[PDB]
Amino acid sequence: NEIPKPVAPAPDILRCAYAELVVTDLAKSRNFYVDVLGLHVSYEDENQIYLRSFEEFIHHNLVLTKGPVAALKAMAFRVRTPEDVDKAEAYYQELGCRTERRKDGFVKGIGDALRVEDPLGFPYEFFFETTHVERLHMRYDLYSAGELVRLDHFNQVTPDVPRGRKYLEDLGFRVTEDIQDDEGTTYAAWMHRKGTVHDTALTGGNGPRLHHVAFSTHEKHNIIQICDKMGALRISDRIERGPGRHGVSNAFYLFILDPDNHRIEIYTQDYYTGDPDNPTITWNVHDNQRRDWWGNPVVPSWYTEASKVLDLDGNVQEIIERTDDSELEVTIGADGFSFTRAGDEDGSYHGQASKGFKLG
Amino acid sequence: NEIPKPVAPAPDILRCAYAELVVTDLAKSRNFYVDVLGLHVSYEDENQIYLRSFEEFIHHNLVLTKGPVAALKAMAFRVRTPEDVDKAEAYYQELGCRTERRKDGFVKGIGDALRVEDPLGFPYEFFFETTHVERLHMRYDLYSAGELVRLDHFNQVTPDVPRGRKYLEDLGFRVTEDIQDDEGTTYAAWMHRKGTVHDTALTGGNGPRLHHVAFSTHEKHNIIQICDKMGALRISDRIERGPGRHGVSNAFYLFILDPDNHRIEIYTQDYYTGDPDNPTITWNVHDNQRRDWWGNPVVPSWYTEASKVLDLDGNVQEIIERTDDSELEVTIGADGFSFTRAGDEDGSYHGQASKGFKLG
Amino acid sequence: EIPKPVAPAPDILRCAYAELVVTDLAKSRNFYVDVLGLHVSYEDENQIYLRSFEEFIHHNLVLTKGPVAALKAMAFRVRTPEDVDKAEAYYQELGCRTERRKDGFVKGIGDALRVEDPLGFPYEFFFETTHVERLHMRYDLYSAGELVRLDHFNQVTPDVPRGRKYLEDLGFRVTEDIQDDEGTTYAAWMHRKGTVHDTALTGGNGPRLHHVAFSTHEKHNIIQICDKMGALRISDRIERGPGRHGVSNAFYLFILDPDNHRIEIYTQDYYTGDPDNPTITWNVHDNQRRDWWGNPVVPSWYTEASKVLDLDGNVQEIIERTDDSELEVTIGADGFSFTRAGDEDGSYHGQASKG
Amino acid sequence: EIPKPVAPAPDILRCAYAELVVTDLAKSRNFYVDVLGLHVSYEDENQIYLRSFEEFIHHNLVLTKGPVAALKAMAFRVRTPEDVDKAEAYYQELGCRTERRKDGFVKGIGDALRVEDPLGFPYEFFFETTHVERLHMRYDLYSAGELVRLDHFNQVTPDVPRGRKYLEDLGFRVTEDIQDDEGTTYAAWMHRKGTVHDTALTGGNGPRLHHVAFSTHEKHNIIQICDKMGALRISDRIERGPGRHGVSNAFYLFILDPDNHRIEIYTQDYYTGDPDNPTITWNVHDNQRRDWWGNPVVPSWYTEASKVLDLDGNVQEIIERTDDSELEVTIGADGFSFTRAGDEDGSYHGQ
Ligand SMILES: O=[N+]([O-])c1ccc(O)c(O)c1
Ligand SMILES: [Ca+2]
Ligand SMILES: [Cl-]
Ligand SMILES: [Cl-]
Ligand SMILES: [Cl-]
Ligand SMILES: [Fe+2]
Ligand SMILES: [Fe+2]
Ligand SMILES: [Fe+2]
Ligand SMILES: [Fe+2]
Repeated sequence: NEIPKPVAPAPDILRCAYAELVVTDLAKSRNFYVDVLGLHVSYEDENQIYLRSFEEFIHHNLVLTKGPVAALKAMAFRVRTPEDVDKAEAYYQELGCRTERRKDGFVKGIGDALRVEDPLGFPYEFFFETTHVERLHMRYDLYSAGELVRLDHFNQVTPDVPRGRKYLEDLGFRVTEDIQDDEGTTYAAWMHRKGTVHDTALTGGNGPRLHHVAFSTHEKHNIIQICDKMGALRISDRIERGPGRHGVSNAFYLFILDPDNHRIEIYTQDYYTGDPDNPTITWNVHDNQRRDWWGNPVVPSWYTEASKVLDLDGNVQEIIERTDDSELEVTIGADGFSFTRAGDEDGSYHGQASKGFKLG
Repeated sequence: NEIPKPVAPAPDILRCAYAELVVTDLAKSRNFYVDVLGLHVSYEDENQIYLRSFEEFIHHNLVLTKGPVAALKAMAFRVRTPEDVDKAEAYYQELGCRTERRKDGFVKGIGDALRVEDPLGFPYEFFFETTHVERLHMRYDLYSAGELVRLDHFNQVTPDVPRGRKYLEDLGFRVTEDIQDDEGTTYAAWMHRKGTVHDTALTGGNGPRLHHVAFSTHEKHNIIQICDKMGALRISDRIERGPGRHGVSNAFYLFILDPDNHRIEIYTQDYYTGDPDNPTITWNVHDNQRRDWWGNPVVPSWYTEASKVLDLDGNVQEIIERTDDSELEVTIGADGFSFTRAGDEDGSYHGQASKGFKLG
Repeated sequence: EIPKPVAPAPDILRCAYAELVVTDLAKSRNFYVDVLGLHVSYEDENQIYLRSFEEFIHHNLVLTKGPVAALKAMAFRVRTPEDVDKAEAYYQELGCRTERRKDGFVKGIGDALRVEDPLGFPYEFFFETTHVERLHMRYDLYSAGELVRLDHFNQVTPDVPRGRKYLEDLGFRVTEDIQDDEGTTYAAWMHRKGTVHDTALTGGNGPRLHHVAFSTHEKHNIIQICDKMGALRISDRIERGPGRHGVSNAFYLFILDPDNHRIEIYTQDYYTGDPDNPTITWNVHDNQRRDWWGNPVVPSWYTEASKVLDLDGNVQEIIERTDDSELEVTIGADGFSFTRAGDEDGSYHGQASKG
Repeated sequence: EIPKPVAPAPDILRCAYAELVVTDLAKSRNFYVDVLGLHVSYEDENQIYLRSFEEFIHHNLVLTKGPVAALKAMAFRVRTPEDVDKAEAYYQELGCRTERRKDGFVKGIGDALRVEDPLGFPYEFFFETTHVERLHMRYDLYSAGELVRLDHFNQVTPDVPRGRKYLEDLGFRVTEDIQDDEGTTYAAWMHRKGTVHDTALTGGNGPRLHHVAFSTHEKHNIIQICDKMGALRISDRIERGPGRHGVSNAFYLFILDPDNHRIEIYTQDYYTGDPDNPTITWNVHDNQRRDWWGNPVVPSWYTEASKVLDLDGNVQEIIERTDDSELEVTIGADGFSFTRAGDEDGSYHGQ
């Protein structure tokens, strides 16, 4: 059931800007995002913590909101002009989606804002107005050995990747890389507005669920330091996967888990995608260098676990099961297959993960 | 069973200096060590390749010798004076070990040298005299993104760790770190002469076998590049384990496999141990941060596979089975267990490896 | 003052390549390929086409053999084929000389417009380019000093506000500038692609080309370039740096090619893509504005820059700056700079910082 | 010349700590703790004891409040308790003033000998020291500019060959030096622990302490110290660097504390533990010998250094160097340097 291209013009989206995550214990979440990861507090009270990255000048990149059920409440994109908020509302209304408009914002430090239940069930926000804060980009007196410098992207789990992809393309996102097989299945797509590999991404699976939110560092040693610090804090069990080099995106990466199991990616040194004919890279799902370039196996939780998302009433969205083939199953499952070199039996894996492991 | 302390004085050992590895295909081995890893050729012909690291001034750190059976032929330590070669001879003769002395060396670029079949079955060489070569430490016109800068250590597999450790202490090696359990079994020990965490190390297992030879890089990004390069060359299947941060030694590391399955470790940034009361560190075998500080699982091959070693006639040394408990079995096997925090079931793993894998 | 055309500006994506005239193609090849590691897309006896590690367009740099070393063309890529028509109509309304070739001026570029712009610089605008193998994951080739992207140009021009207004009308947004308390502007940086700049204006006699800048992934890659140059015993071709910039916050290095074209190596500036991106103005006497660590700026950096050509290949006449000189006001005989505004301690009178 | 004693030399392991007199303890604390990130081992209203990230002995630096900023002692650890007795007999034979404190001079050091050595420097030798928590895996504490080890001292002394021979007799091995064709020695670097140096001699008016050096893991940690100093608007306290040294091949930075004591931050020199380690001699006119990239050495780096104290805490009188001056022969009015030997292109004359 293809999502039609509206007649109404798409809003001009600049970039991913922030996520609002509902968390169950505000103090525990603060310990993770401020004490462990070093994000900078823009505002806080007994109910919410507003955080930003080192180089950010808008009010925040992450809002932690206390609530009964941990979930993504909104993933927010900044648009180019005030008028683009109106455009977003018209566009989503033409799509038959539920929308909510608040002239003075949903969260502090954001002004006129539109939230929508998008066609894939995700809570998106579009805004232009935001309170500017001290840009900390040269505050080396504050700089952490693991400093998170920008918000980079979101990654969403959705059962039908082509359907979602076409809709995001009409919205103005361009696909930079994807993962497909030779039987017409798409397992994942990455798409951008700001000229990096992505602002959001679609990962095939039961959904809507939020896979992760990604922050960047300046250098690879910064990511190493986050791992090292987690070991010193004896929370290495909260390192889910990595560190590694991605095939898709070519970024150096790490995946960690917050106190409510919300997955955070730390990411650095992908490439420029701003030209409109940027070459789209398609990896085969059985290429064992596509997710980790070094061939390290992808732990099953990375495929199966992701966060709930909320509707505009704050209720959890029903999960719709994926019927397309599962990346987990076709790569590391019982009938799975992966290769190191296409066409070479040597360095290939049948019914198990790479590097001597099987599914727990 | 115990190896007695000789009345004869131990030779004053400076450091690990080089290994001679037998390889089956000299050209394939050359491609690995020179073209992939960037080691510097000090001499080569149809029978051997002599290689050194970027900062070395002695003739070589690695001799690849063509032969029918891939194996370690000699682990060589440089001694402080010519007279220390005589001391090595008298010492091992007193221990009842087979020795062979060549005034003009066993390999090119080494002078007066003593080889011995040591009490643990290993072929050790002791030498002072060596041909000095151009020290390439400032040849940044040659420096590669993955540059190997020193030889750091060897790691030996032997069935009875305390037996070997006592013997090495009498030779002057001082233990820096080890792995034990609460019931008094020793699994591994690291010991040094040169003021780093180790020059050699004992890993409990069937032996004698050579577990690995280790080279150092300047920085962590150099190790990352070796991984990246191996992905680009589509030989990621030869990255065995890593990259990571060690618990033991605190070094950043990587384990890769040469064309004959000889394991090479790349290592950086361990600490100073030269003071005589250098604090020893003992880790519990069930501590999942002891080998990889970030908790990443140790692939079973790392525990089970190691290179054959030769006797002085060039024949393979018979293997003696370990009877003490197996590290693999007590940690990642079906009956093993490991913990993130001592005493905490959260972040513990029972009958499987960390992060969600079981053994393949 | 340069008027704003009625005609719509072209939609400019980014700086894309420079064409440099060099006098000895072999010596230039040694510097750019052997020393700096750039990748050859094409070469013959007259020209070398080079690209950075992550590029997919044909080239980021063209070395063209010629009698007088100079900038021949600074090229920006535009969003669509129709934007090259928009560029042509725009520069015509501006009264500028233009030349358009449906098959390009250099190999690997198709339909292209070159202009002598209102400040005397040879701009090219194009969309069509021959795609080549993007080397971004070719870690088998990766150098310890690898140049990964083309980042920006920097232009010397006598009247900065005049130039700034023209580039703003063309769609560039000022991210950072350098001014004083007496109304003088000494420099401005401006962008299309969401980094600190795609081009920049440095106040001085002009038109001249100050430098062309390439990126590395990390700081250590820039350190390696310096280390390599020492090993090759060509450290005399390191002009300034390495350092941390104040303006841009990037880690940097300035080196000189065999014809004294200045190349900057640059890494890790910040995102400027939001339209209300806060502008940062530095005082010209702030000794942390160019080098954040207070290291002195050698006079050659201010005084030396490359000639630029018109569309016929002749050198552009240099027009003298009459506004105050950043050299003179900070490190000349009557210069001044401070470490902390209003503190005599750490200030410099009539001399450069650090002794 | 300084005669070799018949008494055996103490077996010196390494440079271990310096005691610096500072005039304003709180300002000094800001610098070494807040700016540089050193770790407190003990403090009171008169002294701050500080250590690096990987240290297990009590401290690498003692800041002592006093009227005149100076080096009070540069301390070397010896291998055994008996080596303190050896040091005492050795310096007594040399005719030096010595002072033995069986319970140490500063907290966390036990039996210790301080001497006014033959070059006028206050050396300490000790074995016993209170072990503290070794912070080497305390990544929860690790700074982006983390100082990981004490690496070396550098001493200004007028006659380098005289001092060199005295240090060699004590067991130090020279690794690198700077000379000219006329036979003058301008500087020498010498070690016990298997790095390029534990101490070094810079030709000049002395005794003065040129600097104390700490190590970082990587080059980016040094860059961060500079960046942090910029952010704190104290970039005027960056003296020289960052750079790559020629001698030592280390990546380096020189900064100045509140009393103008010079601190070097240093990383990635090479192994020198073999007894036949090849010695490297640079020509004083080679513009890549100090900074490999050919950046100029600011004259203050040659002319400024810290006072040193005698055992009564009074400042040691200075002896003027009579041998040729490295500043004068390279950057002075009749000085010169080269990039490539024999090439006027890339050479500097009177600048
Ligand atoms: O080359 N020099 O200027 C040097 C080399 C090493 C040092 O530790 C130093 O203080 C100076
Ligand atoms: Ca298929
Ligand atoms: Cl992935
Ligand atoms: Cl290990
Ligand atoms: Cl600048
Ligand atoms: Fe991601
Ligand atoms: Fe090892
Ligand atoms: Fe620039
Ligand atoms: Fe030094």
